[PDB]
Amino acid sequence: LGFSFEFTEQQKEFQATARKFAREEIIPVAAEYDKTGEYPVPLIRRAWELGLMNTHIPENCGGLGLGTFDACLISEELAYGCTGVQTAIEGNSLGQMPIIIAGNDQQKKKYLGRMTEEPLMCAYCVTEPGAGSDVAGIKTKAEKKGDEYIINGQKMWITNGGKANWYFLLARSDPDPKAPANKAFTGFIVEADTPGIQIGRKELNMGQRCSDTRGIVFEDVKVPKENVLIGDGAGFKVAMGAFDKTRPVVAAGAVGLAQRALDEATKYALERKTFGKLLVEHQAISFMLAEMAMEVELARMSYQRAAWEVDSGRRNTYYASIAKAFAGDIANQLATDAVQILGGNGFNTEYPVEKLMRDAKIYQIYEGTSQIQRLIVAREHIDKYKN
Amino acid sequence: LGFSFEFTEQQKEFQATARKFAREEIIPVAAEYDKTGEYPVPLIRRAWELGLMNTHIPENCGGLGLGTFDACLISEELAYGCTGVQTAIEGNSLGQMPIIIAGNDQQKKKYLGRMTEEPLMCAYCVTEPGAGSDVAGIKTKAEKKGDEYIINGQKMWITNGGKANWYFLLARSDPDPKAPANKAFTGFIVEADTPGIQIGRKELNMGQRCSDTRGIVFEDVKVPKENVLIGDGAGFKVAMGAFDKTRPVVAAGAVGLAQRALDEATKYALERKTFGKLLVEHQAISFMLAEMAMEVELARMSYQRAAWEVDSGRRNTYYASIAKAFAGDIANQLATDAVQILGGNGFNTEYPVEKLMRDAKIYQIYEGTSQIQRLIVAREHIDKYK
Amino acid sequence: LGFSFEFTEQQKEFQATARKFAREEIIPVAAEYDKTGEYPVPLIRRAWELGLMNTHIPENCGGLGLGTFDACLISEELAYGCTGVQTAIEGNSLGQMPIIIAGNDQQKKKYLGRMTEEPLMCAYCVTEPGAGSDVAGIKTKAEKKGDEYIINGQKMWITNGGKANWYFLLARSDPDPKAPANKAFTGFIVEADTPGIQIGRKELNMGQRCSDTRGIVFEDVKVPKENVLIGDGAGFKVAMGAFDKTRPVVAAGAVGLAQRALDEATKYALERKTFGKLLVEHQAISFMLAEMAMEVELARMSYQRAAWEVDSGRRNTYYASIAKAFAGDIANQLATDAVQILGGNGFNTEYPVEKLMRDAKIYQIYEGTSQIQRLIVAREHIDKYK
Amino acid sequence: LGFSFEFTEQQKEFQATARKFAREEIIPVAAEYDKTGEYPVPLIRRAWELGLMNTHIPENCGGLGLGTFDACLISEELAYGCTGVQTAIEGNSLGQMPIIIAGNDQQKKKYLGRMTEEPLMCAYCVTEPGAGSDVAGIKTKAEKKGDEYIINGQKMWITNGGKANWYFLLARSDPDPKAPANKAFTGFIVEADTPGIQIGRKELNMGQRCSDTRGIVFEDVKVPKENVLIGDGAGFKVAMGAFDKTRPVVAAGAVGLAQRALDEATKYALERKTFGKLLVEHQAISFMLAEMAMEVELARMSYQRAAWEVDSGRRNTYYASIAKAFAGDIANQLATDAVQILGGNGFNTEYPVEKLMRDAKIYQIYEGTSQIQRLIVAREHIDKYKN
Ligand SMILES: Cc1cc2nc3c(=O)[nH]c(=O)nc-3n(C[C@H](O)[C@H](O)[C@H](O)COP(=O)(O)OP(=O)(O)OC[C@H]3O[C@@H](n4cnc5c(N)ncnc54)[C@H](O)[C@@H]3O)c2cc1C
Ligand SMILES: Cc1cc2nc3c(=O)[nH]c(=O)nc-3n(C[C@H](O)[C@H](O)[C@H](O)COP(=O)(O)OP(=O)(O)OC[C@H]3O[C@@H](n4cnc5c(N)ncnc54)[C@H](O)[C@@H]3O)c2cc1C
Ligand SMILES: Cc1cc2nc3c(=O)[nH]c(=O)nc-3n(C[C@H](O)[C@H](O)[C@H](O)COP(=O)(O)OP(=O)(O)OC[C@H]3O[C@@H](n4cnc5c(N)ncnc54)[C@H](O)[C@@H]3O)c2cc1C
Ligand SMILES: Cc1cc2nc3c(=O)[nH]c(=O)nc-3n(C[C@H](O)[C@H](O)[C@H](O)COP(=O)(O)OP(=O)(O)OC[C@H]3O[C@@H](n4cnc5c(N)ncnc54)[C@H](O)[C@@H]3O)c2cc1C
Repeated sequence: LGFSFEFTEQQKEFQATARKFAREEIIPVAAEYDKTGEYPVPLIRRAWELGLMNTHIPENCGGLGLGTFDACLISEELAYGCTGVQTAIEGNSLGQMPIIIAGNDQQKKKYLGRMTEEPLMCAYCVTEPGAGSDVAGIKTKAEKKGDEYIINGQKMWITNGGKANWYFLLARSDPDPKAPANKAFTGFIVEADTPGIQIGRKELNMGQRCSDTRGIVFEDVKVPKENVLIGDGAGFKVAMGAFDKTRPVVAAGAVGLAQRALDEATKYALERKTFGKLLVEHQAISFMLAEMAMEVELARMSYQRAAWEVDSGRRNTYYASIAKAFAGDIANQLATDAVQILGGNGFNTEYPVEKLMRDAKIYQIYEGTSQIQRLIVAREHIDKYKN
Repeated sequence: LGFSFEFTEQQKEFQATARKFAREEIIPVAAEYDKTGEYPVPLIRRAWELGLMNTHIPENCGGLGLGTFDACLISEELAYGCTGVQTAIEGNSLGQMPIIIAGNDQQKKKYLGRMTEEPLMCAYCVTEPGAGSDVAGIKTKAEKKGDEYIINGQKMWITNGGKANWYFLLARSDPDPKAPANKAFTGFIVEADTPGIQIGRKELNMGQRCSDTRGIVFEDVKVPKENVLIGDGAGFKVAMGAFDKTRPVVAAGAVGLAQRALDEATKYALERKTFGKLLVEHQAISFMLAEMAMEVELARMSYQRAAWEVDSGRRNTYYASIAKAFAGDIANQLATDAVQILGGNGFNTEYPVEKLMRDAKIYQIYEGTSQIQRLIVAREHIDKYK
Repeated sequence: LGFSFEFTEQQKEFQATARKFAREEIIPVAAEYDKTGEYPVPLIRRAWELGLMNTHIPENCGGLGLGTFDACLISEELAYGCTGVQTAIEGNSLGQMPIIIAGNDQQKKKYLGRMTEEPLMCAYCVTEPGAGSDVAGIKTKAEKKGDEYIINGQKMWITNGGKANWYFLLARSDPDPKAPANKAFTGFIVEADTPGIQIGRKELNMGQRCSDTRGIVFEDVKVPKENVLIGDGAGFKVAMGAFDKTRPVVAAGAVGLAQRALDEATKYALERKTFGKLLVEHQAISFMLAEMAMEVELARMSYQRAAWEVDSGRRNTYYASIAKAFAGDIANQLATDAVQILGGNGFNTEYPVEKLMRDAKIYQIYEGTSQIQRLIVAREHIDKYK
Repeated sequence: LGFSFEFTEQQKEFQATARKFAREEIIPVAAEYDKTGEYPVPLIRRAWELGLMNTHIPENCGGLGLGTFDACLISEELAYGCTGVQTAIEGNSLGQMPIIIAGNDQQKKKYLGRMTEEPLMCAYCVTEPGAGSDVAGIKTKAEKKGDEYIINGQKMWITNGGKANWYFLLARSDPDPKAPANKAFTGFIVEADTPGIQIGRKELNMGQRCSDTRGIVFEDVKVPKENVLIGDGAGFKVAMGAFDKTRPVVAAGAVGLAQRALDEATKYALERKTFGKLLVEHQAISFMLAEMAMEVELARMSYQRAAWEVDSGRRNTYYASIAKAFAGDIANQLATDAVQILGGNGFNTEYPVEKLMRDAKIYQIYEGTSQIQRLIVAREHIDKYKN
């Protein structure tokens, strides 16, 4: 067999559909959605109709049953158009992943099945105002009371928080402070219409402005025991396990934004003249473009490797964290270099690059910060070492 | 003789006044001005009343007669509060500089003197839609017709463009395409109320949102010959010469923003706990803060050196471009590191750091981009060896 | 089909053979060869015996007929042991490549066939004292005189220069100064025993000290017309074309050195204690190692991509230059970080890391400098937009 | 009062003497000393005769009584010639500093006075095979036995280790493992001819090859109580205090090396032509040179600031560690950039730049590693914000 860097024919078809959608539908309206902060309902509904959403849902639940490699290639194309739109769409896959990997047949048919019938959204609730990077520090409480659990806590920065039909929620189920992380938490599926759920205001962030991000308070929220993933205490492994499939998709989003910044900068450098030459003819500008192209290519291969590893049935933690760390860093470098190449125009809102700079910063923060990715890569590298 | 890194007592007093003003008056309202994009008239008027504006105006024009070193120390304090507010105030010094260095007695008394009597603004017009870095590429035309020049052209990105009482304007006066840059341009003082001037829209930029930045159109604008700086063809040297005094001030602005980012990140890192420890206790975070402190200290000394050089009566081109290049780069690095240290909160508009990231990017672009600063440093550096 | 990051079974067997050879035979003697600068004849002979040399030689010439991907995986394992030894071995592939890609059957059987029978070395001569990066600037002359060419010129920095059985030589064949690069040069195969070939001293470089690097002068050297690759004027395309297959192999060498630096630093960090903890327990050290691991992994995939592209029958210029630029940079960053992690011991010659720092620098210079790789990437990138 | 970046007339005279010596005497022989590793006795003796060595010794001990600023300006000029030669000379100041700052009149007259009479060397012994960065981890024992201390332990990497007339030595005097660092150690002046001191082989390092660096064993070495600096347990503060005056001098050494790399690269770039132009005309090369010039200028001001701080009577820990961290980093960047600009010639030993790359690495390691400098700067910075 051997190495191959060629997509299958089906993958080329998915890529073509996602690219056409991003170019014809997302790009022409993304600046307006970023200005208004309006949730991009028409684009989400069109992505759903084109089969570009909920791609991991198994075929037996009415889904496409695609793998992580397929989700990444779609995600890169959507992100090229807008990561605000792509984050809303990807948010569904983040909420669904714990059910896909740890749900029983009933939970999958009920909660994933509904997503294949209508363009509903879902969300995942882990982060709290007091703890984000430190998942083992979460304080939202889950207490078993007969055939149900009572949830009390506050979650923060929830993507699709105000639009979700249901949430994946991680809560502390063991009151013992000495309980190890792998036994202390429970993962739940929570219907959004449950009494006691209080959704907060839309948060106003620097970037991905059309994505919906909110705080949510859970006050004595009743959850049936049938909505527990695996069982009491299995929450940490379910939530951590879901990153193997989602982290390469997030890295692909950063790559799409980076590719957009590179394309905008190159096209501008081929039109703008200074000192009697096109910008591409000034060696400092050509060297920047060369370095930007090197970074995009290497970041793309990093997510492709992480996606192929998990699709091959292997744990991909090391590769997925390398991809998230590297793609997150280079999306930020490319976005500021693209603003730089456009000069005064680059700093201006009528040009498309300043939005990319505002959007890119989230890739060093959400879904495991740059520092957390380094902590993971360090642990995996040190564990792999042998004389 | 001998090195010294201690301010004079008068300089400590100016620093204290500017610091108190930035911390008590600018900081509490800067987020609201960034949200609305409203021109910060009350703050500008208060800075003017406190003697923090137009500092280079000579004492014989009713000014304070301070030097570049004094302007920088004030600029750093104001920028710490908000670079949108500081850029509006600094814009006056950018417009005034060609008059201070090249104006005759009448031009200085008339145009600088009025600034000491009322909190008027001024602006400088060099950049055009077609040329910014390439000053020798400007196409705004100045045609001599008797005792006046007729100006035709469009200028772009002018700080205080819609608020200025008058402009410094650079225009091409030699129609011959083979005319060298040192003979082809003429610098003018142009009153903003002159018929034929059309002030454009407020440009909506990523950062420094409360600063007024506008395109300005000149259609058959009549300028008296008495408003020419030095003479026909001296424009390029006047405009280039003005950077010696303004470039260290722009670098000081970047330093103030960088110091603000460092302070916000350090204070947050002493309050936020993760994995059972304050962020400062995680070595990666302490190393980040140490590197950020190193960069701010070095960038501050870079502008101090460039300012002292010009105040000492030496050309400071090499030091001023090192300061602008380095301070511009580190303000950007520090602003993104401060957003990083605050995490999710850092990305949010209720915290002060994302504004710093949006504001910082202009320091790599305006008043000579990062690339242009490197071209200047290389030329000055290489000149020492040949 | 679809993507795959799994080697073939045959590739896993080659990797195992090369790894065992590097770890058991190269590593224990590499420090001694670096100290003496002795040409590593016993290791070269063992690599030849094991089938780890001249891997691109076609099966019809008695060779293994392996592709670029196979050559890269072997190169990475050898380089991990020592890039001085790996450069001597790789030097054979550099000299053979123009014959592999552009030789006729006679040239291939004669010159490649002899390499499969005995562990002979060969070399490639392009660089001159006056031109290295600028291949179109070469001045070595080739004058056609009946059925032979007369070569006159000086070549510089030739790997295996004093050990080669034959050379690939690029010379200017068109004396017209207006002749374009694609018509001005001719590529030749030159027997090393030809009268007129004068070998210089062994150059003493900072790193890869056991590799043989020498200047070579050709004084009225007679080369038969049957030794011309393709024909008069085809030299530039032959020499440029050879980089498609060799550049990923050079990048793989840089990755091997980088992997060795990472492994030596990690082993040390798992043994050395400071402040009551192993070095790995200090977050700054663990962050370092994480970044070093990220860089090695990405650099490895970059050469694997470039090697697969050319093996699949596509021009790989863009991917090959990305790989050489990135792997060359990271080998240098990793080697200095490894010296850093070992502290005082790292700076000392009894530890293995200072040799890695000295060896790594060549990867930013030979086989197309870091700057030249960026010029190539820029040209290939921009070409996609028109 | 008011800032000034102008040297005094006396400082311009010292600079001129040191520059003439480095350019006429050090530069022409530095490559030979680097090749042979021979200790540069003729250059050290000439530096001593010119008044360029032991500059901090007070005038009442027969010394020049110069400050840290004066020592830095001299150090930069010598380092430009060769940091191997400059480290041997600076080694004297490292050994003398604890006596200058903490010695009593008798100790200063005896140990410093002898250095003003003959070009003797001295050295400082803190580092051990088991601990370098972690000074509080040193295990060399000093057992008080009446009127003397018995020393047992091994020191490693001692500059001028085999050439010293006497050593400053730091040893653990409190056997209690719970003793805090500020009470556990004692600093001594130890005559090199004391029975029980065994000097190891010359260590062969990558760079500064002509500098003498050795391991030293102290086996039942008797040190009189009159040779104790301050008293029992004051060792840690004496050793740490000495860095305030020595750290800016080490940073000045890195700056001299960096300035040499920049000069060699610029001169070459003005002569070498490629693709029809001088290297300076290729924008990537001019941008490199501009960035190298920026770094050298900033690193020079960082040590000048740290030196002025201590000379003005202030603790300069924060500025000195910024200078050592920054100058150490930029000497390494400039040396590799100078090798790069020279191309194949740069990698070759007949050109002067590869020696600079090998020499530069020590500036990130000795006299407090890059990491240790960051730990110091972090502590100094962060503590200012605690209320
Ligand atoms: C727009 C947006 C959308 C998001 N979407 C979701 C979502 O849908 N669901 C959800 O559950 N969460 C979501 N999050 C939360 C996100 O995952 C967190 O912001 C992130 O994990 C960081 O946590 P934090 O903000 O609490 O920062 P903190 O954990 O407080 O960290 C602050 C800083 O310290 C660093 N740091 C922390 N611990 C260490 C350490 N041990 N060593 C070194 N450095 C350290 C971090 O890297 C960071 O730079 C989102 C966040 C944003 C802003
Ligand atoms: C908010 C704002 C306020 C400003 N205020 C003023 C003001 O008050 N008055 C005024 O006159 N102007 C002002 N300017 C204009 C500013 O000076 C220009 O934006 C700047 O000089 C860059 O010119 P440009 O935008 O035309 O970019 P360009 O000159 O088009 O350059 C585009 C890019 O190419 C690079 N580049 C250009 N030439 C070269 C070269 N030879 N080699 C290598 N790289 C090169 C640049 O560095 C940049 O990255 C302001 C700009 C902004 C955005
Ligand atoms: C140990 C060793 C082994 C080698 N082996 C071989 C071999 O076997 N055969 C052989 O033919 N050659 C070989 N070489 C030569 C090698 O390829 C050259 O050293 C290299 O191509 C650079 O050429 P140069 O040294 O002439 O540097 P130059 O071309 O003089 O370049 C000097 C510097 O300027 C930069 N530069 C040059 N032109 C530009 C430009 N247009 N824009 C921007 N930057 C530019 C370069 O990147 C470099 O940093 C070897 C070299 C070494 C040191
Ligand atoms: C040529 C030479 C001359 C010298 N001259 C002298 C001399 O005259 N006298 C003398 O006493 N010593 C001298 N030294 C010793 C020098 O000071 C030490 O090498 C240096 O202090 C580092 O200590 P170490 O080598 O034990 O490294 P270690 O302390 O083992 O550290 C190894 C690595 O880990 C890092 N590290 C260590 N602790 C931490 C931490 N807490 N957090 C993060 N990173 C950490 C270090 O920065 C380094 O990268 C010299 C060294 C050399 C090589």
